[PDB]
Amino acid sequence: AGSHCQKTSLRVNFEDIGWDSWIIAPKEYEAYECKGGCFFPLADDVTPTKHAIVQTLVHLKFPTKVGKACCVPTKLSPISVLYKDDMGVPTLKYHYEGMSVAECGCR
Amino acid sequence: AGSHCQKTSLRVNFEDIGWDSWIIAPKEYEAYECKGGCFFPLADDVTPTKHAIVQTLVHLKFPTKVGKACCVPTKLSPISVLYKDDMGVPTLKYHYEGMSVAECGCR
Repeated sequence: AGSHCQKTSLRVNFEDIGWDSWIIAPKEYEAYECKGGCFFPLADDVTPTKHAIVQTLVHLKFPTKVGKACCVPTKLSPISVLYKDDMGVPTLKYHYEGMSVAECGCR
Repeated sequence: AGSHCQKTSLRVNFEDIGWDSWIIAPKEYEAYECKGGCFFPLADDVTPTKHAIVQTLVHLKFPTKVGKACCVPTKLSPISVLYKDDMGVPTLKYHYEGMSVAECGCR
């Protein structure tokens, strides 16, 4: 094998990130994260874009002058949050988009 | 201001990256790259996903245990390439997708 950009656990506490004046509930959620490398040889269990492949090759050849491809979320999922509105009313946002990692990849 | 994830020049030579047995022309192309940081405060000239914002906050708080959001291509464009087929014939691939950066963002 070789490199392994993959989804791993990341639990986030809203108070810790300064959002608790606005997000009442939940207190914490599973955001996940993408970690691991993008270097050859790759996983036959993912697909980078051609640009990521190109950049990976150039980085191997000229490491000081172009950076690596980066392991990032390529698809995200919503969560539900209970938030204080402007009239100060607790309101359910049923699908708060872009909150949790669904898929990771090299980009 | 603050962080600045942005598109910058990156010219790529196909021979240098080992592709010249397959790509006859062009010899080089403008792939571009995305460089710069994803840290607060952000550009009012881009939009990260909520997960990137969340991860940026957690990284600020707990830097040794979650990594930063990463500046990556968020949209790509094709180029035309002249390639040797299997019968060894030079053939135009008019839109070879995913080859050049169109837009960058923090993810």
